[PDB]
Amino acid sequence: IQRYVRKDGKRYLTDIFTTLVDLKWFFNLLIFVMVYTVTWLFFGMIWWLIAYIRGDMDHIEDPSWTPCVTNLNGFVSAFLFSIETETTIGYGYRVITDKCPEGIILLLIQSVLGSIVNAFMVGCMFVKISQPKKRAETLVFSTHAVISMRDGKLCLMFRVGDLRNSHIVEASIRAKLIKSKQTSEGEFIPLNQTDINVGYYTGDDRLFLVSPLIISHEINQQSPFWEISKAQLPKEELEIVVILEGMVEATGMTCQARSSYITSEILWGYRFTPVLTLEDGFYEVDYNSFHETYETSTPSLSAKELAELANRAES
Amino acid sequence: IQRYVRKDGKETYRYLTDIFTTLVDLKWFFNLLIFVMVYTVTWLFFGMIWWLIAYIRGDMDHIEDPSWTPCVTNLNGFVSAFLFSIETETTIGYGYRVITDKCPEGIILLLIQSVLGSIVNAFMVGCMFVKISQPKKRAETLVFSTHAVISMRDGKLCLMFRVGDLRNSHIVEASIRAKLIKSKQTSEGEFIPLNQTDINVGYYTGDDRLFLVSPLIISHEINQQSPFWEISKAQLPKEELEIVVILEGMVEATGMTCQARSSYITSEILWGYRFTPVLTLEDGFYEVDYNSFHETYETSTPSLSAKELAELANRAES
Amino acid sequence: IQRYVRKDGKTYRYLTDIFTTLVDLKWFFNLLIFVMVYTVTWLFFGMIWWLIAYIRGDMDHIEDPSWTPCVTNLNGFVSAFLFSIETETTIGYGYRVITDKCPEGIILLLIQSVLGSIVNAFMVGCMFVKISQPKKRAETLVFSTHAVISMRDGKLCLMFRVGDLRNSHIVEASIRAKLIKSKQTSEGEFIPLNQTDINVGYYTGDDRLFLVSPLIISHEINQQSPFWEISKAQLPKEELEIVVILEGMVEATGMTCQARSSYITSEILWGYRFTPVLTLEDGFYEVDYNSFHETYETSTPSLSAKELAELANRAES
Amino acid sequence: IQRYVRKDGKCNVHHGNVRETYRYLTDIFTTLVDLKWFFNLLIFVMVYTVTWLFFGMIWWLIAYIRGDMDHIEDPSWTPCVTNLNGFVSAFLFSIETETTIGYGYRVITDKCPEGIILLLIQSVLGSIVNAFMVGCMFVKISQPKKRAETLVFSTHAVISMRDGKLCLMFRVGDLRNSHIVEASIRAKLIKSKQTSEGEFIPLNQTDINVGYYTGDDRLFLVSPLIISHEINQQSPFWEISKAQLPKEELEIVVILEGMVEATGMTCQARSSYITSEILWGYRFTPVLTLEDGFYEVDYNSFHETYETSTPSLSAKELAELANRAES
Repeated sequence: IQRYVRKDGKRYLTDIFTTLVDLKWFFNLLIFVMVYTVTWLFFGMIWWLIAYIRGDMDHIEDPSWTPCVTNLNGFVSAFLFSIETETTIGYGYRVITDKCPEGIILLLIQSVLGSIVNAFMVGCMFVKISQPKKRAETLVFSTHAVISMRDGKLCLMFRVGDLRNSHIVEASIRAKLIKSKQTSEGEFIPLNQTDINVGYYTGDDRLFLVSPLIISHEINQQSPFWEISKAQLPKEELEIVVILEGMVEATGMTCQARSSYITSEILWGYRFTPVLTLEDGFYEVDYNSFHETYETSTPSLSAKELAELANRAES
Repeated sequence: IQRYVRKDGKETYRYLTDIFTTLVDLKWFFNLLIFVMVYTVTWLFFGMIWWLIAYIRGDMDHIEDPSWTPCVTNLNGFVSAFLFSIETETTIGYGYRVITDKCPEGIILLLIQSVLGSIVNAFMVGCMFVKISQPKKRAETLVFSTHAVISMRDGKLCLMFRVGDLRNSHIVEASIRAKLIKSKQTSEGEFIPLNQTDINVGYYTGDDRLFLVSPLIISHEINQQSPFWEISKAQLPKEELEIVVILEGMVEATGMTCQARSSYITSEILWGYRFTPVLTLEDGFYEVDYNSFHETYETSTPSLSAKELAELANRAES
Repeated sequence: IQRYVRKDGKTYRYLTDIFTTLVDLKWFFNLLIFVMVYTVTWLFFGMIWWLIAYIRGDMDHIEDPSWTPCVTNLNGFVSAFLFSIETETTIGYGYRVITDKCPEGIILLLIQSVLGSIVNAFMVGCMFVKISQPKKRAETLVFSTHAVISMRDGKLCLMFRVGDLRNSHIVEASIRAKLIKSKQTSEGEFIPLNQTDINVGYYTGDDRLFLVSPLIISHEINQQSPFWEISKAQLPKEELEIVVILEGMVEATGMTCQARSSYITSEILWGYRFTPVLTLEDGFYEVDYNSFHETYETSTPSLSAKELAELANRAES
Repeated sequence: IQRYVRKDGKCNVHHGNVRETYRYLTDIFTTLVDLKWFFNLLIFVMVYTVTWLFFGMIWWLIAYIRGDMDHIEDPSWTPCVTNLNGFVSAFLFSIETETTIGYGYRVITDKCPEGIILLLIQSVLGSIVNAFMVGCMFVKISQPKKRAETLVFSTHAVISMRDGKLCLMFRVGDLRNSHIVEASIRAKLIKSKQTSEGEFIPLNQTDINVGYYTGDDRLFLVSPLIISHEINQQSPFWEISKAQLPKEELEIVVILEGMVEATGMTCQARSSYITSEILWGYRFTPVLTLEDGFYEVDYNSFHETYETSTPSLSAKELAELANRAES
């Protein structure tokens, strides 16, 4: 029972299909279709216009007259030439002769624009397939947080972990508290955010998801819950926000997950039942008991009152 | 109410419209023009060398006679050379102009031209990819209050400047840092015209990582470590200091990182002013009034510097 | 003697050839799929071109000179497929060309060009993904096969060597270390595995490394570290594990790589010292990776760090 | 004048400079000139020509067995690739078809299935090679932490007095103004030490505080800037005096990371200092001159030029003397 590998922890068709599952499903394809179609229609209209202004269509079959674009004698033919030239095909049944400098300029700008559009399309596809981040990945939190006693200290804790295979075991955890505060100076701030440190000072936040954990926040004189007590917590319109971000093992990706706890989901005097039980030579994880919580004796006084009582006893 | 009780965090047409208008700036047209020019110079150079090979082989008078194979058939030198260059380099080749097997120089020239055109196309693809794939997007939806204020708070004197997003659910995770830029002179005679300093908006406690569910006030406390420790009211207009604020966060829709920036000059920093609440609470739901986002209102605060305020507090204690 | 100079901290063909062989195996079985996709697209679209030619009845006229087929010189299935590969891949020789007298032909040509561009972009993306090989693990950055506890400047410290082998695969790295063991809280709240972070220098920034050569990273056993209470006698008793994670921001070229390893109660040696991998001589140094792991014994108190500190304080009194 | 940067870059004037610098930086970052330029250029030309030559050889052979030559001049014949003289025309057809040009003066006939399958494989292989090259370019341009060229550190590090404290300071800045901003700096020294227990470390690394605690190590770089480290109780230099500095043979490194504002990418730079380059009792000359409505930065004074008068006392003994005077 050792949680390590000297360089690790302790289907090609499916991967290709998943890669092809990139976010660019259907709407982006329609966007490409309309942009290409409007570009081609615009340039075909311009080709028809330049042929018309030249009087080329008036001569039409005249052999003594050299046309701008050979065999271009109609709007449909002009659009066909636009699609052929812009998309770099040029069948040759329609081809521009040297006797039209305006035609040369138009061909130059059309080719440059076509290259621009192709590069833009390639970049869009590249960005669509290259997603810089993901979401969730079943990093489920606890549906309840608890406040309990620990080695002579009162702390708040909420379980974290993954119910799937341990494909993500490195993460960082952040926790914010959102509350309304009335300053002594009379200013009222409806949404006052504070950070309920989960170990930022010590670097402990860089936790290791080997197994579901009980993240603990210590209620010290700095902690926002320093004044809360048993009877006060139901009344308080409190809230918590927990954010967890980590990276996956057998591939390069970063995942994020979040949640909140309001005040109904925060239980006082409750303790998490262990998910891990150890036996000689083996271990078992009772994942179905992940959320399950059981009650235990705890003081009803606030951490501030606990410190005051301890100081009075010491005196 | 119940923010983020949903584990999610609570239109496409608007996003599509914004993307369409995202390239409406003239700078995109300027970039198109400059690459039009680079393509034009490449094509013109290759066209002039095509005309050069045609002239060296001669074959201009022979064009009236089939008794010759003019390298690239049907070539009126000056203009047809450039036209063939555009047809060949860009992979069109209409076939009205085609190179013949009888002139190896033309074959090698076509090979080098194709290679160079592929290189240039690769360069364009890379440039466009870099343009679209900027790691740090300069998002336009992040706004800072045009004024920063100095106010009284819980027995402390603090500086505040409001930050938020306009789309109201677009970027919720962001980290903020602020740097002060000022001239400084030391007792040893050193004069450093641009002396930077960091104002602790929470870096120590990890509080600098914001959750922007709503437009928010960022508060910095003026203590011993704060640069403003000496600043008094009447002194603030004179001091001619400056601030710069940087905010970076990940976009909610996709995990790309976007960044915003702003600054404050001593004229923009007010004394004894408080931000009017953007967000007000109502039964069932809250109402956010962005029109009051920038607005500030005045209130009574001490005119002394934080240092003198602490000194008088200590004197009163004694 | 300096090899840390302004830019470089101090054969492309061979690396290109090795990458060429590795990428050779890949396509040896991959291209296969790419041909599959291209040929399926081309066969389908040649089939539909033949279908439109049939419905229009071009083949019925066939050699009739007065007729104007949708696609000139289409005579059968193979010719239609050939025109499909010509148009889709943007070659278009032109001996078989589309005329203007069939709007359905124009519509299908638009669909063909757009789908060809889309599939080409998807090709480029797939090729990029395959060449990327986003494997985070690093072959080098071997950790010492033992962690050690030793005495330094009146303080006990736990240490474990780390470094690269080529001195080029990594120059910068950040280190983290977590000790995970069961705990029996005084309030009866048993924890099967309780993690803790051992300070390798997060507070002061020392946790960032410059791996010019094999380093020994030392965690000081102060009054706020897990090993503060343990002693030589306890260490065999206290079953515990240590995990070390080292991430190199750049492999001297720009790509981030990550490593990991562990240590166990029997793999931690008390009162031992690391053999110096580097010895200095006039004008040049010598490095011997053969001694990387080698460890030798040294004198040290058997007291706990806590007991040692208490004894020192009592002596000061 | 102020660096308002209200929603964009600094208060400076440039229109075409932006495009020129963008193009130049992208070109150098894609090229990695010295080794990779010619290197990969040749790699490419060759990868192509070998594919073209090989396909040309196979085209010639497929024409040879029955396709042409024997019936080259026969009107009744239908060559696999019309107008194909073996060697030169085979190579020309290969270069035309693989490149997607296809002039059409020489084209593939339908009634020759071998030619059709050959064309299919050739076109797929050409697409594959083009995509592979594009992917290589994409990965080479995308990889972060690209070596910076405009970013430079002062060729000397200096030690001087400041507000009664003794500080080490070394100037940092970017030559191309307003190219890189929001950089982060960290500095390490690499000195051998012997512990009281007899253990000798051939190479012991210590990180010197340049503002990591306060977060001050993140700097804006509006202009050439002086970075300073304070020699306090924790600082490694706390012991050394003026005379000891040349003897100690200590060494320093400086590593800086920043973002290229023109593209949002990240670039890195580094440098070193040695006991011969760490001057004592000197101060950098100003690099920025303030004027009415404008400021001027004469970069020629950036690197060097110094003057100062500072005590020869060690930092620790200087602090002890200050305490004795205070007592």
